[PDB]
Amino acid sequence: TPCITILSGHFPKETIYARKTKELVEEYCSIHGYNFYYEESEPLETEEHALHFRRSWIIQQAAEKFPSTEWFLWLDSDVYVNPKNKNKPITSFIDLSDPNILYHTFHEAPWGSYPINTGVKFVHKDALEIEKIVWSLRNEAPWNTFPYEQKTVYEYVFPRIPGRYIVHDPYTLNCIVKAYPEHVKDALFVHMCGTSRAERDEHMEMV
Ligand SMILES: O=c1ccn([C@@H]2O[C@H](COP(=O)(O)OP(=O)(O)O)[C@@H](O)[C@H]2O)c(=O)[nH]1
Ligand SMILES: [Mn+2]
Repeated sequence: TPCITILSGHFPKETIYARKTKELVEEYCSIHGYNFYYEESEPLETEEHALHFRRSWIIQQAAEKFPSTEWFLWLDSDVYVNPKNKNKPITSFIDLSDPNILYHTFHEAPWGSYPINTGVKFVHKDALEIEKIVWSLRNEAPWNTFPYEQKTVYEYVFPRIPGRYIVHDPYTLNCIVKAYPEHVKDALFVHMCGTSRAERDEHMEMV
């Protein structure tokens, strides 16, 4: 059972729904003994592409706070822990036993517009330096175009690490609410992907 550090972050901080997912994630980490890293630093770069790339920088903050981590888990600020599954461990939903694997990722077919969705991303500690390269690419075309870091993992990173990544079904660990409404109830991680700040606020009030 590996050492897991869950990390997240959101600019601006005082956004309501981001505070609400954070607490559900913090509670989740305390139940299972996972480390929780939440970025508190305001970003030097506030442009959309830069905020989307920021996860590649926060993982390094997480790495320095929690050096013993085996797997870093990025969850978007609009991803929360399903309260019905909050007492279930991540290792009940995914097999993290193949030592050759650097990334566990998730697809969003047939409803999504990209082959992977990096709103929930598992990064092995040995891929830390790769993530540093992903961050260093934030201002270069084409990687500074939508969909940014997600495109950079799929189109830059994955071709350079053949056989060292896995794309899983998203049903329990990256369950997009609008696309898989029927799975939401048995998901661990539920993603309010591609909705507005007010829409996400309202949804989190309901949870
Ligand atoms: O206004 C924003 C939007 C983006 N993000 C960061 O970028 C990630 C992805 O944003 P979002 O979930 O809105 O993208 P989507 O899933 O909707 O494509 C979030 O976890 C945030 O850390 C942010 O800090 N502020
Ligand atoms: Mn998201």
